Amino acid sequence: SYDYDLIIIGGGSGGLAAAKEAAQYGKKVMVLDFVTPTPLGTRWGLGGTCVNVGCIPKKLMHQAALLGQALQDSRNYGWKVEETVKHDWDRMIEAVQNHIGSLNWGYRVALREKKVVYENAYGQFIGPHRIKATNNKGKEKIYSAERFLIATGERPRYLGIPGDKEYCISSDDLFSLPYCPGKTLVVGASYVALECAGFLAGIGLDVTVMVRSILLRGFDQDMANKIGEHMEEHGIKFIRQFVPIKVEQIEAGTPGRLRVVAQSTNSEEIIEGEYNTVMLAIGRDACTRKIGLETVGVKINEKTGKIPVTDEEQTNVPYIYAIGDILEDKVELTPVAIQAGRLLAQRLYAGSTVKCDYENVPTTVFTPLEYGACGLSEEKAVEKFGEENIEVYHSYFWPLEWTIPSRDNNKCYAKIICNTKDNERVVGFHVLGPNAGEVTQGFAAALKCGLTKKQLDSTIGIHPVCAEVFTTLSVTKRSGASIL
Amino acid sequence: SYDYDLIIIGGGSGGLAAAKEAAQYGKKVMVLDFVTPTPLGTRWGLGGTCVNVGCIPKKLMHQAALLGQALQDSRNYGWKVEETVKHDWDRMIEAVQNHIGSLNWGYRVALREKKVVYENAYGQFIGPHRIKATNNKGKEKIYSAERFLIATGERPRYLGIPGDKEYCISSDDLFSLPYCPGKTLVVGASYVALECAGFLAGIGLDVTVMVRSILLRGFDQDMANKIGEHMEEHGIKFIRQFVPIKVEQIEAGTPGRLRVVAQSTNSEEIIEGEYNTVMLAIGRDACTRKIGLETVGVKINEKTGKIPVTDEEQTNVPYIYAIGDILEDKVELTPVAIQAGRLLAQRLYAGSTVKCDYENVPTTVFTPLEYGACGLSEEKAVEKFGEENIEVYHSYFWPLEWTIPSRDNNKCYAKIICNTKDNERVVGFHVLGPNAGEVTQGFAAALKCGLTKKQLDSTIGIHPVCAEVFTTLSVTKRSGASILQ
Ligand SMILES: Cc1cc2nc3c(=O)[nH]c(=O)nc-3n(C[C@H](O)[C@H](O)[C@H](O)COP(=O)(O)OP(=O)(O)OC[C@H]3O[C@@H](n4cnc5c(N)ncnc54)[C@H](O)[C@@H]3O)c2cc1C
Ligand SMILES: Cc1cc2nc3c(=O)[nH]c(=O)nc-3n(C[C@H](O)[C@H](O)[C@H](O)COP(=O)(O)OP(=O)(O)OC[C@H]3O[C@@H](n4cnc5c(N)ncnc54)[C@H](O)[C@@H]3O)c2cc1C
Ligand SMILES: NC(=O)c1ccc[n+]([C@@H]2O[C@H](COP(=O)([O-])OP(=O)(O)OC[C@H]3O[C@@H](n4cnc5c(N)ncnc54)[C@H](OP(=O)(O)O)[C@@H]3O)[C@@H](O)[C@H]2O)c1
Ligand SMILES: NC(=O)c1ccc[n+]([C@@H]2O[C@H](COP(=O)([O-])OP(=O)(O)OC[C@H]3O[C@@H](n4cnc5c(N)ncnc54)[C@H](OP(=O)(O)O)[C@@H]3O)[C@@H](O)[C@H]2O)c1
Repeated sequence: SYDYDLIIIGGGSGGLAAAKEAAQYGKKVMVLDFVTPTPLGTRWGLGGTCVNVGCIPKKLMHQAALLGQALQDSRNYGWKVEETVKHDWDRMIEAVQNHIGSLNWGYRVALREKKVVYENAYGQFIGPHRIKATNNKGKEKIYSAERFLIATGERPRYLGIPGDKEYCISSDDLFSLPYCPGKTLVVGASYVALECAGFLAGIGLDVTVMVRSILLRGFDQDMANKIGEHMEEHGIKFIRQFVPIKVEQIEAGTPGRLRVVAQSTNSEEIIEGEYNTVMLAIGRDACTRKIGLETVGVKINEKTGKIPVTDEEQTNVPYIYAIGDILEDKVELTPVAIQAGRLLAQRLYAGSTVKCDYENVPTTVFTPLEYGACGLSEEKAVEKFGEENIEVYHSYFWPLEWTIPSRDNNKCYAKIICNTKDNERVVGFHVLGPNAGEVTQGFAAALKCGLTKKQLDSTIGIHPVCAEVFTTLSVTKRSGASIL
Repeated sequence: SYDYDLIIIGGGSGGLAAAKEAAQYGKKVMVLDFVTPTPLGTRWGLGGTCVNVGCIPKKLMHQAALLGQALQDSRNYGWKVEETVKHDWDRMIEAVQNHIGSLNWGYRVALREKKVVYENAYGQFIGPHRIKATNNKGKEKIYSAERFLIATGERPRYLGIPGDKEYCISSDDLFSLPYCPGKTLVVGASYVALECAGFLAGIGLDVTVMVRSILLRGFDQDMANKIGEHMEEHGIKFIRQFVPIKVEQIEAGTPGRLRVVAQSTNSEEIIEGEYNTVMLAIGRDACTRKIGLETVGVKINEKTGKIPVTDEEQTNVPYIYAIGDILEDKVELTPVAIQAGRLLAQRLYAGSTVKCDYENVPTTVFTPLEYGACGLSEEKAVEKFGEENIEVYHSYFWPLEWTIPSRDNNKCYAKIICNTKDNERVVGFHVLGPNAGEVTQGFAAALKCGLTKKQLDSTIGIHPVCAEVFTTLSVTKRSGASILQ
């Protein structure tokens, strides 16, 4: 009957994971992926947001910046390095792009290998079980399939103000900028804004972050506020409670000069500044509006763009499933998308009954001083169980490696959130320090095991590594005792 | 009435932990700590092995060598740095000793603050409840207490071959060495041996390792072999199955020149080589022989020197307890010493009833490429549960940060051992890669919770970080499938 057993719209994290898992059980699978250019014309290869314009490029630039701090730290350890080393933007972009290009290609090869058909075409539903796919030259073809999986990701959102689409860049553009950004204004104050500002400042640039309200809305504000302070102390300038209303080009160039006009969120005062680059990092929009979901009856939430699904990634229309950043009320991260994609396939074609668990998924914000978390923030814990039933254990720490260079004492921070009414179940894990991701992974598998403060107390730390701090936390926030 | 509620012999990791924990509950406490010099005369302050000649200086040196790699790596990320940077041994040592100084002082101040009496004197039992203390000038005093705690640690072991104590250095000396070691020979093949060899190589010295039998005896041999290959593929030279028999001084200096003569372990072959420094890292001896244990009746293991003890750190003599390295069949690690000390005090003075858990204690070998482990090695597991009931999941992995420098793909390696007869519980965890301590700590807490492979699979990884590799292991050793990248 149908052309394919399964057609996947979108070839990023979720989509490709699902493709390969499906092909393994002998299914006839087709993957559609197309990358609509950026206002400025930026486009990229197979792989999704993470491979081309997210995790991978972000992490590598994070490292270019960390290596800069490494150069400095090397002097007090004996390395005869100059006091000021220069960084080359072009050289860096070329390296990051070579690596990205290698993954574009590897993905392509992995599909050919697993017998998955790849079509570099934009897909959209035209009627029950059928879809139109349009390539770059506009040529079209229609395909049918027993089931469909929607995995289209999202894209950088805009402000809708004069000059935005014309002179600004977003995360889609940054990772391949053909010239050094120069003085930079980054607008927004969550994951993307802070990580990007963080690495831009780390390789030597003049960076300013314009915040509308608070930093990292949704995360523990105690932790967010310390991430903010660390960035301030370390270079990045902030403009608080202001939003840009107009961006104008004082002059074109590589880079040129730009004029940004901003207004208070609680006053009528207005300000203005001059920057070489203005990056917008104010959110991302689900790519669910233009794929013909009406022609096949899939309901979304027309307010947010997200597709509500069952706890098996099934939408209202039964033969159509969705995974990834587009889901409503889930977790927007690469490994979550991969897990959903692999399990989905396993439940469809391998008789599995295991579902993806979106609870206590750990994350790490790659700011100059990394932030790792899993579970509840303190705010959300007090709320869910009651202040009277929450005990918070915390402590500053100083990475051994920092003592010789003699910097940042008592800037790193660890805290766990315990539920008194439940044998002190560790409901929240937060860490601000080097290698936060490496430190958090294992604790996340311990929260899945029901870790209790008692069990944690009885785990012996490894000396001398940062993670050990969690092994001996004794001061509570309630007790009022200092931890400085 | 005795002079003190408790006297601690040893002001290192276990001793100082228990001291502070016991002074917490208002008991009168005294801590005796003395550092008898090395054959070459090296001595140091309060703190113990870790502080002055172990963990701390070791890791800091491991770091000087990681930074060397960071400088190399920095070029492809765009930093304009020289293809080759020179390293100053003096600046490095002077920096490490300035930090050790701080800790010595800090530790003294902590003792003062908790109202703990500190005698920089050598201690030994003389009769029931009584002890003699000798300071540096020979002046002695006698003290009594209701209870005693032995926490004396150990000291580098020597070979007993011509020239060893005369011309060789041990970890006690390396960390304060007043001159760059130059071409170096490291005898031994475990923790100290590989870590030290690893970092002298990392700062640019010619380094060689002489190995009697196998590497890291006791550890997983698959992991051990790989740590080996990594070191070999990254400079470090190995001489296998030989043992030195004579060290002689071709010429004194700073450094001088030495000739080492060694002999095969399975033939009559004999070889010789010239080195500037020869470091012995062949073990450590419990400091339990000269503390007057007979005058008070504490029974030890005459062979090993390790004090046997109850699951409460209590010796044969009721009011005499022991913690730390000297214990027999426990875990010779700083954090374990600390746990025992603190908990011992809690049980004595605070009604606690919690004993120190010596099972599945984690550890990390800080070699050039780090190795973290917790639980059972593969061999150890197969033994205990039967080969037919062990499923091993494993994989190579390539840190994202290494792709741009374009180096060492397929070198890092991860592996877990599951017991199939027990819901595939994770009985063993091993990882060879960067920041292996940071990656291992949390998983050690998961093993404490009875982590099962199924729960591990249900844990979502953090991307892109190395530990995420444990999140998605699907290839079993039994299956035969390849695990390359
Ligand atoms: C700057 C940045 C940094 C990030 N860092 C991290 C991190 O460190 N760790 C982490 O876990 N997550 C990170 N994320 C989030 C991560 O990128 C997403 O969670 C992940 O990419 C989601 O995968 P996906 O499949 O759901 O969507 P995507 O990966 O974006 O895949 C969607 C693909 O579908 C294509 N597509 C869309 N519509 C169509 C259509 N109609 N036809 C054909 N193809 C179509 C798209 O062009 C895209 O290539 C980051 C995101 C950004 C933006
Ligand atoms: C090179 C090296 C690196 C190491 N690295 C690590 C690591 O990374 N992580 C880790 O967990 N462990 C490490 N260890 C092991 C760790 O240092 C020990 O496990 C720990 O120090 C044991 O503490 P302790 O109190 O039991 O004995 P110690 O800490 O050694 O304290 C014993 C003290 O007692 C003193 N003393 C002895 N006899 C007397 C006496 N009669 N009177 C007065 N004082 C006396 C000694 O001089 C010494 O200062 C390392 C060891 C070495 C040698
Ligand atoms: N390391 C990682 O794992 C990682 C890193 C980066 C991105 N990501 C993924 O990418 C997603 C998108 O991140 P994002 O940071 O772009 O957005 P986000 O998480 O939705 O945050 C939007 C940010 O922009 C601000 N903002 C919104 N509208 C604004 C306006 N008109 N003017 C000024 N500021 C405005 C918000 O402030 P208010 O508080 O005022 O709303 C907030 O700081 C993440 O949520 C995550 O799923 C993951
Ligand atoms: N990272 C950490 O936590 C860490 C780091 C360093 C030290 N430590 C602590 O310090 C303890 C002692 O360390 P260690 O490495 O010195 O000793 P060890 O663990 O006892 O191992 C001794 C090593 O020396 C070899 N050897 C013994 N006698 C020899 C001889 N006559 N000639 C040549 N080689 C000989 C052994 O080989 P065989 O196999 O033939 O015996 C073995 O490789 C550890 O067990 C640990 O408690 C911990």
